[PDB]
Amino acid sequence: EAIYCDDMPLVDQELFLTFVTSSRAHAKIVSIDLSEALSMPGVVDIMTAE
Amino acid sequence: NKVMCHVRRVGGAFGGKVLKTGIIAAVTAFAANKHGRAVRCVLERGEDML
Amino acid sequence: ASELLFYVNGRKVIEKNVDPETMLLPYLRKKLRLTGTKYGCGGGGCGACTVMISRYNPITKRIRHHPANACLIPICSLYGAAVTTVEGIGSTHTRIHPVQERIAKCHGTQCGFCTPGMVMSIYTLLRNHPEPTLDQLTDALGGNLCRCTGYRPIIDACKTFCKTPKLFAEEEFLPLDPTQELIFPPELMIMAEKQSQRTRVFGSERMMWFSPVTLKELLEFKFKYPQAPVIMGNTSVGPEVKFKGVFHPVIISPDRIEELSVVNHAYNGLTLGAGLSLAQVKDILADVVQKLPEEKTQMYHALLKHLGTLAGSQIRNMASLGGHIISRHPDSDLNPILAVGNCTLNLLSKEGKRQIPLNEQFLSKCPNADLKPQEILVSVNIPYSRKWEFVSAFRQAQRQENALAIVNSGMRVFFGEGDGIIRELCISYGGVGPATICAKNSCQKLIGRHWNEQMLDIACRLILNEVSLLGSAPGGKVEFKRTLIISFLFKFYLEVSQILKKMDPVHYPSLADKYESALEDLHSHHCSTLKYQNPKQHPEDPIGHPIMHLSGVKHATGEAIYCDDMPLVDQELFLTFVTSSRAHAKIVSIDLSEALSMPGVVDIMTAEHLSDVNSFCFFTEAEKFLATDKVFCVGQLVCAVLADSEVQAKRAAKRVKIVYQDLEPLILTIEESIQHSFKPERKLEYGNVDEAFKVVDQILEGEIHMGGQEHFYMETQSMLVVPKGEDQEMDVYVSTQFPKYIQDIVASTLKLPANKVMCHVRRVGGAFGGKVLKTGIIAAVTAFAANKHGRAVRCVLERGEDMLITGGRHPYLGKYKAGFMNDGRILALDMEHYSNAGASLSLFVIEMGLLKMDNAYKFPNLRCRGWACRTNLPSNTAFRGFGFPQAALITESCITEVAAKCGLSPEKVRIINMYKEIDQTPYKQEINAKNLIQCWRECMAMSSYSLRKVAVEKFNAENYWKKKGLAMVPLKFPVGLGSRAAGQAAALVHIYLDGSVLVTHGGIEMGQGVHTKMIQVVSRELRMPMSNVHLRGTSTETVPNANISGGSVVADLNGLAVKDACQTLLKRLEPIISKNPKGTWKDWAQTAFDESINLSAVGYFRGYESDMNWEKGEGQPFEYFVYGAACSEVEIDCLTGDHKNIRTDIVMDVGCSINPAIDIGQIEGAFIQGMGLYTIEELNYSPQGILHTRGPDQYKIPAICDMPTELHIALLPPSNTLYSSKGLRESGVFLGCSVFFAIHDAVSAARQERGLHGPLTLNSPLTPEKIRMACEDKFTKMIPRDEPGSYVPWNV
Amino acid sequence: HGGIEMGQGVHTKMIQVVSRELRMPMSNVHLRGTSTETVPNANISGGSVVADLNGLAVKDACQTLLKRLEPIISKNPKGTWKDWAQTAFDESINLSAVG
Ligand SMILES: Cc1cc2nc3c(=O)[nH]c(=O)nc-3n(C[C@H](O)[C@H](O)[C@H](O)COP(=O)(O)OP(=O)(O)OC[C@H]3O[C@@H](n4cnc5c(N)ncnc54)[C@H](O)[C@@H]3O)c2cc1C
Ligand code: FES
Ligand code: FES
Repeated sequence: EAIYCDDMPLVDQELFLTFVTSSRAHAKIVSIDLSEALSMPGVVDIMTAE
Repeated sequence: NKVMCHVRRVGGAFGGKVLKTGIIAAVTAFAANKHGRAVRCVLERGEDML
Repeated sequence: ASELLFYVNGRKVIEKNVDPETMLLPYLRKKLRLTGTKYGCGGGGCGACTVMISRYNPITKRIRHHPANACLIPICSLYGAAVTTVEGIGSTHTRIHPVQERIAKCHGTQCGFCTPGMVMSIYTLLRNHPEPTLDQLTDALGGNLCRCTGYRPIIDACKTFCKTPKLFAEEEFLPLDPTQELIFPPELMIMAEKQSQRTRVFGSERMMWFSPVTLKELLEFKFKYPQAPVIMGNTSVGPEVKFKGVFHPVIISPDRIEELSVVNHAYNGLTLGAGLSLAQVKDILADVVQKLPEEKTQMYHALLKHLGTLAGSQIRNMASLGGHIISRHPDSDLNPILAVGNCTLNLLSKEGKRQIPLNEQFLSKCPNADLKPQEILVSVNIPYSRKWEFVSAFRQAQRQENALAIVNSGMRVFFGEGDGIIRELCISYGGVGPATICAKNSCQKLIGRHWNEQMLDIACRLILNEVSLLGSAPGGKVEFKRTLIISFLFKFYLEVSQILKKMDPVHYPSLADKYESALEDLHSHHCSTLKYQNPKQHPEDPIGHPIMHLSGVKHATGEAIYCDDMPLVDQELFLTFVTSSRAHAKIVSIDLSEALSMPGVVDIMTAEHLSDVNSFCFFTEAEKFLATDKVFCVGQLVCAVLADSEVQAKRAAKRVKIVYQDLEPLILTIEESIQHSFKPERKLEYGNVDEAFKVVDQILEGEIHMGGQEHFYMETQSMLVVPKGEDQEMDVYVSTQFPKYIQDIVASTLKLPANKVMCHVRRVGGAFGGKVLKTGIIAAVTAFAANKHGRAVRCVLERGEDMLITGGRHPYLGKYKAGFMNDGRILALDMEHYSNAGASLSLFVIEMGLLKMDNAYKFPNLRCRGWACRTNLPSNTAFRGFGFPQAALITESCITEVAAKCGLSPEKVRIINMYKEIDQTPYKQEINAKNLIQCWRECMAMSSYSLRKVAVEKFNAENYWKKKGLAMVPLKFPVGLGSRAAGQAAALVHIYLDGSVLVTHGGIEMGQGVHTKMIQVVSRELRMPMSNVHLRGTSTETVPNANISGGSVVADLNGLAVKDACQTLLKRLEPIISKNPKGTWKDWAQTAFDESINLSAVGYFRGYESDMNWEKGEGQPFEYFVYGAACSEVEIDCLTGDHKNIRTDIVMDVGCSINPAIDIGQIEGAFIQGMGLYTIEELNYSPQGILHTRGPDQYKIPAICDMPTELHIALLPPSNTLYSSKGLRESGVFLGCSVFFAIHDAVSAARQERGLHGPLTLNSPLTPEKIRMACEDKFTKMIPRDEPGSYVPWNV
Repeated sequence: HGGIEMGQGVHTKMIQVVSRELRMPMSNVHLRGTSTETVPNANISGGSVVADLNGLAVKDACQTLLKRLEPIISKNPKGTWKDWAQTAFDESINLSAVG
């Protein structure tokens, strides 16, 4: 019965946020392709640094 | 005065729920305000340690 | 098999396999999460759910915008349409629309619940007329009600769009940019261009829905299911679905059919399609009457007359012409006009055409003159009138517009070839029976006579015998309805005899010179002037400035979240109640079998299911929540149905079968309660009255009854109760005034300590005392159900439910015996007060009544007694004024009665008996009435009284059937609570390290702008702009033990507590501010944190001292007094009963006004709310105790047409209170009795001219039923009366 | 208070402080959580002194309340905590305090 943070009931129309993380220890980001991911089911928005 | 923070209980912390947690909450509230919806962000274990 | 497609705020809305019973208003709120559109009454008469529907006609290649009430629109009728709501036209994150900016900055928002409906009506009209006239804007707002603002500031914002010291800067408003309005969705424009001919089928397990788009297909569906109605605007069958228990399994709703919306200009007349809206019909008729000669536009003028008073703009734009005819409402405003001028109906069947005439047998629904169930109505033909043919229409309701008629009529006469003989005659009456009837026998026995008074008298006694109303006729007002039938005949005889005089002057005589006023109609124009004070104060000090309500623009954009506006929480359940249907009976059995098995039902609770927690004590005697074995009034809580959804809840509630056995005695009236144990008496005496009754000249006995009142807050009882799931923690979100009381009754019900139950209130859409005791009872059983099933429960009552469960104002009865001399001075006055308390007890109302009964009159010898009476009616609650509008009326009624016995005007009798500058109240409290006499003198000069008194006497002597009246009353409103502990307030203030401040206090924002005034206090006491301060709401988790937020001192007391916390913080920070006076508030709070200074503080004010020894009768219970005077002018219609508020002049002593914009709005709202209490607001009860709520019995609050055409308010120029201010929200309610005596004076002028001296005992409210029956004439004595004991009446 | 319950039982220790400083059982005291809307400018809840520092602040608020109530407690030392808080409301005594 102890309610933790994720134990809170799902509020109306709430969205979920996941991150993509770096896969290299020291590199330069030359391109980020959000085309295929933006069109996938349920996707509302994908935010980058800009 | 427009942003309030509520914490009932934490399932262990040991110093690991401050700087990086605020960074996640920063971008989570930014997405929440942009789309006018509530956003929930819960990391998996592999995501968390990384 | 079909899909539903439409647009809302530019976004596409697709819905697959819809439930055809889904209405637009619950769809916008629960499915689209657009809570801006509010729920008001559910009948379409309030306008709180006003939205804009937009269609594209591909044939004309133009877009048609029209307003509509969303609570009556089924979403299946919106295919291809574009809905626009408050959120669509603008918001705070995007662009604020000028309509939203101006109605908010003109201070046209208080509680803000009706604001979304006001904004959409103004926006829709500006989309049809970008450069409008004020006349067009007031007609659009005719269907929108408001209980707070008094409509004055909304009219000011409307004037801003017209090309015709203040509280707002009009020059700073955005100019209405017509270029960047909302573009019509282009996808719908392409859809309309492709005329798809396929009919759409929507179905569910309960109802099928067919939308044929071609006339051929429509005729096929009307043949398949002849019983299925043809839904057009849903304004006739819609209301019957909700409250009248009708249900149609099959529904036909045709789309736009070109054959059904035809308007042709023929040679014999015009034929209009049955699919045109009543608003469209008046537009083509208003066009033709200025294009055709006046001899042929006779019928159309009669239709345009009643279409202007026909409901509101939204209902007119939904209701159809054919729907109006087929509905055949007994109180129809259009059927009697069409029945008297040979109108034909073009019926079309699948077998062929047919044309029947619209006559008597059709409106009576005789099957021979009716439609066959297989044919539809396509169009109706209205012919041109001929020369020497004249028709006129009449009506009379509770108010001028948006009110069902009591009796209306349409009459046509024809002479021909230019001689004063009648060849054709046809008259009709509505509201006198189950259907519109025509006196065919009366018109038969009169053909051939001449127009004269000798024929008219025989036409009356003939008509009165034909159309007969039994004494037990529904709708009541039988003696009034008998007279209106005659008076309309007299007005008709006067009208057409004037048309004959204008056309053939030599043959016909000129009318009586004293009779011409009877032909003028009381038509409005709205002017308003406000005067207040506005040097040596800092420009950043906001005290005294007209600062806009903080939630103002939030009220205008729909972003203000009210209680039911809260998002639906996970798995929440809905709770509805079943209420008592008998006034006094024994519960013999309750059958929950069928209801428990219905879909969605989770639980149904009766009295036994609560056991020991079915009673809470309000510190007098315990009152029970749910009825046990007996019921004591209608609307008492019996069961509580708990279901998965609101719809499934009410459905099971209507299937709960309860059997009764009536008990005796059935007490209803005050005197019926006085007949039957022991009652706690209360009395105060001043001097000796028995000794003065022998030294005065005359002794006058009299009494006056006063009816009750409904709060009619725009937001009904709403609450959500959410269990936390730990330690039985419960958070209640209620629309209430007393969060501490909600916390107590819920904790007591759940047998939990107070620390486990918290109460949260952000804002309330009006309360007026009606959201306390009964609200806590509902919250008690709602939290009980929530804890039992471990789910969140929401309980929102409908309007009909609300008025039946909630009480209202206390109906009063005041008996008095006055000893006075011929100079007008009153020496001896004995008084008795009686209050219809209801089912349970109320002493505080009687107490505050006796203490405030003196008003502004020094009675040297006074004895005043009061009592409360148990009746079998819903228990009433404290209102605005706390008994003052009743105790001060019986004294003014007394003063008016001695003025008649003295021959002097009431104003001279009032000033003679007035207090001196320094004087003593009956309770031995001194007063400084220096501002009292100054209010009376300035009101006389500001209104130019004597110049207008002689002019009214000139009017009464010149006019016989129209009279004017004038009156002026003084005001002394004492302000104070019972003890010091009741005026105690607290607050909590935080200062964050960025410099921002968060403040909270125990007050509840109900529209009085308490939150706005508190931020003004923080801004001055901390020397920071209000933009730095913020407030979220009121919660028992932050400010404990808060007192009730009702009365005039809510802002004053909490203002002192917030001032105490700011001073506490400012003193801790004085070392830091002095050492760095240039730094901002941010580095002040940062160095305070660095130096370990606490930046949080509790404010507290112990309350004003107050004591009263009710045994001796003396005490000091009032901190200050509010003085003022009001002068009102009225013109009444002697025949009908109608009246028009001409001008009202108000002066008030508020002292140093902390917010003059908010304080003036409270004066206007209190006056209009009081004006309705004395004039139009009437509660109709049956002899069995059942409240009537349908038809002409509908409760009506003041609308725009009822606001005085000219209103003047001045604030008297100006220290124990906060900033030398004075609370005044309850004062103006009594100032609304000036119009009551203005109508009383006008009635006296009609009784004096006709010689009817005697007891003019006019009771409250002064409804048109009581106005007309006081103006006795030949028609008054002519009506057939009934003996008292034969019939069982419909009312009283 | 400004402390965060992470398993160190800070909330449990605070109720123990309220129980001693106000002479009432813990069953009478309750705590819901931590919120910036109630206790502003709270320090980080990490380290050994989280319960110690917040324990002194809760002890300060209980003493502040207990001193305001000393006239009422002395004039009726037998009465419960309910009629103490009721007469405090009747005598216009503020029953809320900041530690
Ligand atoms: C707030 C409110 C205020 C009102 N005030 C007034 C007032 O002041 N004075 C007054 O006189 N009335 C008043 N009314 C009543 C209103 O005028 C009628 O309800 C309206 O005119 C009926 O038109 P409708 O489109 O709503 O018909 P619907 O509600 O859609 O249907 C009603 C009946 O008419 C039938 N029908 C509709 N069209 C056709 C057709 N072509 N062919 C055959 N049958 C058809 C339907 O089958 C149905 O049985 C008020 C109503 C409301 C809700
Ligand atoms: S007018 Fe639609 S809700 Fe009252
Ligand atoms: S209804 Fe307009 S503010 Fe209360």
